[PDB]
Amino acid sequence: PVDVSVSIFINKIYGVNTLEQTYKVDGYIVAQWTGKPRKTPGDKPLIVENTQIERWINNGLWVPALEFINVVGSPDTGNKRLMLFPDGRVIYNARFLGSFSNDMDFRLFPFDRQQFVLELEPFSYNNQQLRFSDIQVYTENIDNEEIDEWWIRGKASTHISDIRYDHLSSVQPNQNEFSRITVRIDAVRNPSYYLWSFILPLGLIIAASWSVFWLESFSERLQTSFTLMLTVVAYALYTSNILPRLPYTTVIDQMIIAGYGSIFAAILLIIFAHHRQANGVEDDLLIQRCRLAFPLGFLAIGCVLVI
Amino acid sequence: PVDVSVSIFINKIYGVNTLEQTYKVDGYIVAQWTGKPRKTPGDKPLIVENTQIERWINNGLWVPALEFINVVGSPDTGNKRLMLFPDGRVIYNARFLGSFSNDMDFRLFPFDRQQFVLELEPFSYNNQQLRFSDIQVYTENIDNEEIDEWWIRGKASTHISDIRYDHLSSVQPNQNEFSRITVRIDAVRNPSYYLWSFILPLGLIIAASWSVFWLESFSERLQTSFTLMLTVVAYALYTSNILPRLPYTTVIDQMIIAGYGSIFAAILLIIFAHHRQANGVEDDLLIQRCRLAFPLGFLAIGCVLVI
Amino acid sequence: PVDVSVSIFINKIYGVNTLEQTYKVDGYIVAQWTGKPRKTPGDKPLIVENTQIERWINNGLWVPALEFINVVGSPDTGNKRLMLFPDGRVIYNARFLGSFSNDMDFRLFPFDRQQFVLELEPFSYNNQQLRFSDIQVYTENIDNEEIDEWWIRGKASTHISDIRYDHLSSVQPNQNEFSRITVRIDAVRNPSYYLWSFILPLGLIIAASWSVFWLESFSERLQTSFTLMLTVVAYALYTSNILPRLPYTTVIDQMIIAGYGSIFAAILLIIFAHHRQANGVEDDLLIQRCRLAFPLGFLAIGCVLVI
Amino acid sequence: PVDVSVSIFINKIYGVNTLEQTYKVDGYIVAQWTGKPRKTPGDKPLIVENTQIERWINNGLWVPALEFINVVGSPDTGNKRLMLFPDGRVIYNARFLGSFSNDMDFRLFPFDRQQFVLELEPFSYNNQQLRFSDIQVYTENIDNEEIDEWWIRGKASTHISDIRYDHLSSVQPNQNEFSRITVRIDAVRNPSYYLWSFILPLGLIIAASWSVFWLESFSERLQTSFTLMLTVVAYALYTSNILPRLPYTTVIDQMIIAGYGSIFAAILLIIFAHHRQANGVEDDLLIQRCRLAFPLGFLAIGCVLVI
Amino acid sequence: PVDVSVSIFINKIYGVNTLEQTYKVDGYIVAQWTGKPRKTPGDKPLIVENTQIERWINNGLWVPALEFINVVGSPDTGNKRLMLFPDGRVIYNARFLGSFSNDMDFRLFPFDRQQFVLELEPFSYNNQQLRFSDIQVYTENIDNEEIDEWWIRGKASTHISDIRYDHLSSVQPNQNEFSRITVRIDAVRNPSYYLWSFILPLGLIIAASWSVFWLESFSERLQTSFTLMLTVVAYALYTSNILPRLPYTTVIDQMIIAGYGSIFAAILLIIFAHHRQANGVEDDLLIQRCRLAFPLGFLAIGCVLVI
Ligand code: NA
Repeated sequence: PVDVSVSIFINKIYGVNTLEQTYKVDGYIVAQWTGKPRKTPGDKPLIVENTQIERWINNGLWVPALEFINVVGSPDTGNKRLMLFPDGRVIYNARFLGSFSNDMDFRLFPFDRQQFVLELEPFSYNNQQLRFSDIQVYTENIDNEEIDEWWIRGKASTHISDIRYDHLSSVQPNQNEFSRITVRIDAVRNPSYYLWSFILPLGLIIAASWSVFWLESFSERLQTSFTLMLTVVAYALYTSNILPRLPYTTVIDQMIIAGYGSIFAAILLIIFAHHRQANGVEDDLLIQRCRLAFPLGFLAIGCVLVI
Repeated sequence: PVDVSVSIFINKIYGVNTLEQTYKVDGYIVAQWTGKPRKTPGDKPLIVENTQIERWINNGLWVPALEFINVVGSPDTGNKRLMLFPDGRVIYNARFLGSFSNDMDFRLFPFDRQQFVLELEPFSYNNQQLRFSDIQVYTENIDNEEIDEWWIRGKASTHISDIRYDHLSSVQPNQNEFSRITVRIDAVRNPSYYLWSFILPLGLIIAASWSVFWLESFSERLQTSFTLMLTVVAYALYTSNILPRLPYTTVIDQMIIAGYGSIFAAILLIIFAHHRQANGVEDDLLIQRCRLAFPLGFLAIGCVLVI
Repeated sequence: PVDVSVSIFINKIYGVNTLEQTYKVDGYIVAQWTGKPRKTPGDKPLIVENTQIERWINNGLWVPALEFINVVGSPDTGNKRLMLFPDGRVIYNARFLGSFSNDMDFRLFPFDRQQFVLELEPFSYNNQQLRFSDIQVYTENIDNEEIDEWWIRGKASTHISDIRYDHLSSVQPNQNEFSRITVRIDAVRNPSYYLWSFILPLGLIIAASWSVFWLESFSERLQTSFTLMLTVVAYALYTSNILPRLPYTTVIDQMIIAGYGSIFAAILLIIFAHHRQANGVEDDLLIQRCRLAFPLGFLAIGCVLVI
Repeated sequence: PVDVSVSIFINKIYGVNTLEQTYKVDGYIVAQWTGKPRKTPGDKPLIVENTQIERWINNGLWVPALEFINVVGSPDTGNKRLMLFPDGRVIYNARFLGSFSNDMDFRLFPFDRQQFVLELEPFSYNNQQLRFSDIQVYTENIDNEEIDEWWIRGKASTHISDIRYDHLSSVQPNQNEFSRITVRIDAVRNPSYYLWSFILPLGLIIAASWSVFWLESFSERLQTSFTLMLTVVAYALYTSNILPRLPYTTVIDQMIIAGYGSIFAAILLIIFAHHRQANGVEDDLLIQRCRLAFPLGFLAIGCVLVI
Repeated sequence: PVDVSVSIFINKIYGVNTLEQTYKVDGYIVAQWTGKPRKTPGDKPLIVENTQIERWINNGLWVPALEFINVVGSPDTGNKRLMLFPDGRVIYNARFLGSFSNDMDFRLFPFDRQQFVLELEPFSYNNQQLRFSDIQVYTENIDNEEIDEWWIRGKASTHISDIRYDHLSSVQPNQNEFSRITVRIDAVRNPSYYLWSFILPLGLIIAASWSVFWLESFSERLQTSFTLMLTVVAYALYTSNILPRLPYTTVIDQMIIAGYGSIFAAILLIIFAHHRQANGVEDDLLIQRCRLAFPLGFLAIGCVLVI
């Protein structure tokens, strides 16, 4: 039951895909396992690069196929090489770029935390066991992470385990358990850009929406909410042309609905004030010290949406 | 007439394409069939991975080509292996990601139900018979399906059948019938996002459109419908920048037309009111208890478009 | 001079590209031609699948290369196989997906009819003759064509012909004439979506543009055309975000220009009315029974553009 | 020093890329050169298609690698064949689709003329000489060029020359001079669509911007320029959503800035008029026969931007 | 310990990717190293092109794999050849297009300077030493750089160095030090287009935002800021539909927030003026010689953001 050591060097985790829940990882993979010794030219280890590797497979060098369980579509494999040792051992080393899948909740957008994950397990072998797992995260904690879109939390986390496949066919004598390296990397989004360029102007617009009550007329008050309406939709356009498409409602997404709400609320008050009289055209006018009373009817409903 | 068992493991069904009617399926495929027995090294079954398989084909290992009938463009095949059994049997196992085609009606959007389908049939063989078909849907019912765009209904459904090709050339003695495994998976769209961030604000706008009749003037009434007009078109922009391009009119699509209609209706009434007199500038004013009479002339025409 | 029968099974014609004039075709191709007879194992015909075919070419099986003349870029070839008959004949069968080119006039958009075309001709041979051509269009006339973007007219049309290449070099004794199968398939666009969600609302906007004359003031009349202006541009934004980019002006495209026109016309009248007086501020007021006189100055100019 | 004749058949030049300066060319290439004579089966020349060619290379048929100097990324090569003549000569023929690079000035947009170019030079040889160059442009002058995006000027132009590479290493005895065929094709853009659907409406908007001065009030005048402002930006959105991204300012791009200018000009006049008095609220009113005086202050600054 | 000379010919550096920090490089690479001498046919050096090279590898020609350390995904390799010298030496020459990664700060947008970088280091070898590095930048200083998006600074910079890998396994006797050629090319963005078509009109809008104080009424003043608001958002849409998506805030990005600010400021003043009285409706009116006093409260806060 063969011992395989694995080391994995992660270069970039880049190109997240909000819709498909997908990221890209460029790096190298190394596997070492000891075999029946070999004469090498010199007595120095042998280097077998790229096209040459498949030649030795044809002369019966077993090299096991390790699968990226969670990869989406066969990865771009770079240079590969075998290092063949005289005293048996074999070291396989390749560069790769691959697209990987994990679960990603984006619901608390710009303020999401995420988890980039690798899953390695051999493609046809269960005795054949992943010995130890190492993970060298080139990219450091605080290089200059305010140029990069994500801030990585800790260092790489590991965990080798055993996976049981129930439904597998022609085997019974306890042989359905495969060795699986799992690598996690935690991260948080760089909530800058979205504050300064989304959250803030959305708020200014929301605020200045409320200054409708400081209009004197009723005709004035009613007519410029329709402009405020248009202003939200305009801003909705803007968000949409920038933000990552999703199938759920982000934080920003709600803020936007709050806008649509406050303004439709206003239209209700504003028309109510005018026809809540005894006479005829007595504007309630006492309502409009909701002037700065329903801004904090909103900061009330806005400090509620933090639970 | 050869017996082939098939097992198909579906990992994700992702990336639907509304326009092309097309989805992506990542998973593995397995085929097992028993041949004339063989000496394996040890007496343990043989593993033949990737490049090595095509070598055994050259020494006459038949391995039949099974075609994904409904795939659009040759699929990304990952690791493949042959497991060669001493007592004859052969088990072929590959990982794949492929783009598939089925019919998809999107007409009742955000509220559509769909059917993701696989079709497997051997590429050159009719005796040669798909024995039994299995389908292991990793993804469970209620994992956390409100992160995922779609909620899958039941478990996978099957159906092995026989397909007769009429127009096939140089054969007559009853040999035009091929074995075809067909897999279906039912699903419904996660109608959240579209309610909360589309149907709802469209409604608020439609509503507040109606508050035009609560304007005192006529000049007031006529002029702010043009702003309401602009507001629909603005919102039409927004839907368009988010929603899946189609060649028919979805539910949302109609709502948007209703907006355009209510507002063009308004312009008709509002101008009719002013010149339906018999003096000169007697505003009908009794019409404008359509104030909250043609909102439910719309909720009438809106409860009609469900049947 | 070799007889080659061809059959072509078309699965989907999808993914049209208005700019590049390009469509996608998924289907199978078959070629049969009879050779000098052969011993087949059994006396039943031989099946040679995929990788194995190129092996037989190396031992001198001629298999002719047939070219898709009008394809843009080498097509995605699926499974292929040779069926080798004992009595000589050979049947070549492959599945393919390829992007093809034909001339496409889009000028009368949503209402365009088109012609999807295949052109097959052998790549190096002129004696060597395409015997007969067959075309099985799986997709029927009225399946449910109102889910699909196009409605196909008839059945597939054929035509085998002879092509003469003038400028070809080292041959003169009358040998510049190649055999070419041509397949056509007619189609019309599903003019639905564009009526209901473009032609119509554009019309409503165009109409309600005209209700500017029913404004009392002059200041009223001039000021809200600027809003009508904005409304056309807003709608132009909308069409652009949805419709297929082209290098000519479609029907819809013109409608939009008509909008820009009627509104600029209005600004001319409206300003003329005010300063076509005798006194000073006598609004012509008789002009403004162009109220519902230049809507049918437009339906006049609109029933003219049906050439 | 080997004589190689080259013929190049151009099928489509399509898919221009304004940003990257890049077009696509689908066509065939032919090369003929005479070698030491050969026994062909029959005495008729030999046809070697596709996979078979590389076989002859391994038995020492030299076939030279000709490079597309100005291609971006290795091109899609279709069917290739060698025609092997008994009397020595060899004719290489392949179909190709490749993306090419040339310098492209887009500064005078919709009215740009361009030059589609091919550059062929052998990859490792300088004795080895391109004999003569031929270029058959299938696509004729006036087929129906008003469906196509570009109108090609002349016929294809040629030029075989000699290229000297200074910095090349291990050679000195005058051997740094390589044979290079260069093909040019001139073309002009189909300036239709952009006149009718961009230049014109931009003008109408620009014009109707000027009708601000025919407003009576000052408050009227100032307020509806802000709507005119919005109108330009609205139209800037529209251009952007349609026009090819570039890193310089096209003609249209300037027109748009003219708009922003005229309207910002207006705001200056309009506010100047009101406060350039000999009292308090005396509107200069004589200025506002810039009514139709600064439209031709613009047609003055607009006939300046042509030379 | 083998001496390898390298020459690198850069053709285009194009297609930058702001998000991913990524550019494309098309060019050629050359490596020369001297081996144990060889009989060449003739006594003239041997040319081994493309497919043929891998043949010589199989007969034991070492050719070392050199890695592009900083490339994102395996590059498109074009023609390759070996030139085999009788007196030992070997010259390897290939054409390539590759996507490369470097750190890119975009914070001072349109006015960013950048650094295009190549990193070459052998894939399995440390004795084996990069002799000297040469870099021929075809593209000159002032060709016509105002058609191109970037202006390159100097000429190519070099630097061969030694890299120590700490974590490498089965070696200790001082053998973890690899030879690495590093190429830099400096560049600045063509800040034209963004001045003329972004910075400028944003300024005009910003300016003309200030002409709100030259409105007489209060109702006038408050209502047309909402239109100014809309105007910023409209312009924000425009920038977003054109500019490169980033995860930080560019210069233009801030300007846009300034706009939102000045306009929200205005709304504060404008409402303050009206209700900062002694009496009731005394407009402060003395404030509104902030008319042209807070434009330079902004040019004050705008000359502060140059640090
Ligand atoms: Na857009």
